[PDB]
Amino acid sequence: AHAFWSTQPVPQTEDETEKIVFAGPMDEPKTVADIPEEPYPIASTFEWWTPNMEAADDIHAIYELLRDNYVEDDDSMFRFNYSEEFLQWALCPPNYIPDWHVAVRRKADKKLLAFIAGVPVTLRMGTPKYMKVKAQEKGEGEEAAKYDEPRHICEINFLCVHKQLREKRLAPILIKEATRRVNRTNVWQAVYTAGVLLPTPYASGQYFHRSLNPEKLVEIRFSGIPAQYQKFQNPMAMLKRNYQLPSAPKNSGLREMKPSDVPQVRRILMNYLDSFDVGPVFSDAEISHYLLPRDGVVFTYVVENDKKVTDFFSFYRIPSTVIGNSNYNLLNAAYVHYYAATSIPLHQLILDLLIVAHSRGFDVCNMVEILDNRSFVEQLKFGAGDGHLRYYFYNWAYPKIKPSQVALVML
Ligand SMILES: CCCCCCCCCCCCCC(=O)SCCNC(=O)CCNC(=O)[C@H](O)C(C)(C)COP(=O)(O)OP(=O)(O)OC[C@H]1O[C@@H](n2cnc3c(N)ncnc32)[C@H](O)[C@@H]1OP(=O)(O)O
Ligand SMILES: Cc1cc(CN2C(=O)COc3cc(CCCCC4CCN(C)CC4)ccc32)no1
Repeated sequence: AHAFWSTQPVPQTEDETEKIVFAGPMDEPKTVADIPEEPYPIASTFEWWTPNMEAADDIHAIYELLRDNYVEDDDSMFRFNYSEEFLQWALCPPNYIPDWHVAVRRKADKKLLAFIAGVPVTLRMGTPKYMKVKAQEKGEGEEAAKYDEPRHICEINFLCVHKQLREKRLAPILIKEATRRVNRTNVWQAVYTAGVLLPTPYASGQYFHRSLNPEKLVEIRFSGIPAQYQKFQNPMAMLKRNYQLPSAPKNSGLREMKPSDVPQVRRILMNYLDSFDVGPVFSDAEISHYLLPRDGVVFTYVVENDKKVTDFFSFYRIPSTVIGNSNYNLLNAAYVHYYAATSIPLHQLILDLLIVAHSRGFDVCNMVEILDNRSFVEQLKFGAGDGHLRYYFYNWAYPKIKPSQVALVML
């Protein structure tokens, strides 16, 4: 059962979501006035704390908690080690609400014990295309389009309870207090992703990995020698040959994005994301925030020829602590972010992505099969991983969609 999730306004089973035909709210319509003004109760030995995610030392504290206690792969070989600069970037986009950053500490000694973060996002989340066609067949076009306008909602990420405090029903409390603070801002939906199955995803995608430094990955046990590489005299030399990349990008006029590219990159990205059922809508301020280059955090390259931006790609860095190997401290992973191609095939664009990432010392390039990411898997030699990313809404009925109809990248 789900003692917590059964009480929440989300579809409860796969069967329920097979049935949903229109996008819309699950819950009782409510007002800010209905929502408690005071934080949710918690044990006297704890307190709620709102870190200042633009203060270096508050960023450091959250950084430590995540470094030591956040997501691990299924065999606890790797643990995400999001950097402090990455955390300030992800948690402080334009018009972020400091209150949506919710921490728990031990009252006595201010020991940091748990965290959960909300940030705003304007998301297109109306009835997906395939369901609108059915709606129109049935004369229900109006019901189907009702919630088509981009909504100002909450994106939740970074939920983390300290390893000492697991299975004490703390996470429900964080979710409740997060829900309260968001409702008090008059926001009633949230979108979240997780690598675990909860009630109930609207989309689910596999993870894909493209080795950049195969000898290191094999050492740290990220990959391993496919027993078909045992056919060969020298498995390692063949593996390096298979994954070798150009040492310089191949598209003429590739360069890093600059501030004056903002409007053009906004246009081409928004034209592209508009073709997906679920996807974010970005102002210029959000385009500069989420895509302008930031050392060690986000890297974005544009194709410009005849000074017109016709193509761009972006990736962001999340290192992972290598928990089982002491020879290497870190796995240096690059994560495919947003992109758009109008002048060249997408595999040709993302090949440059791989070249840059390799060139900058990244060990592997990861992504989920959202967007048009499947369109370059084979030719660029990405392999499916163990993981799946599951997409969820809070308080929003949504029909099942393919991951290739999801245009929202989560950090
Ligand atoms: C309108 C505004 C709405 C805003 C809120 C929207 C909702 C956002 C929801 C959050 C989106 C987060 C997106 C990300 O950041 S996903 C990343 C999650 N973080 C990690 O995996 C880090 C490693 N793990 C931990 O720190 C803890 O294990 C966590 C905190 C994950 C669970 O803590 P713990 O292991 O000590 O368990 P408990 O005894 O306290 O609680 C047990 C209950 O918690 C349910 N549970 C377990 N894992 C998750 C999970 N990832 N999302 C939602 N619920 C989860 C579980 O099914 C059970 O409920 P029920 O089955 O009894 O019913
Ligand atoms: C093996 C392996 C490990 C990695 C990097 N990684 C970690 O270090 C920690 O465990 C992981 C687990 C997953 C799948 C689960 C991802 C769930 C979160 C959900 C929270 N946010 C929005 C980002 C992704 C992908 C990559 C890693 N990539 O391949």
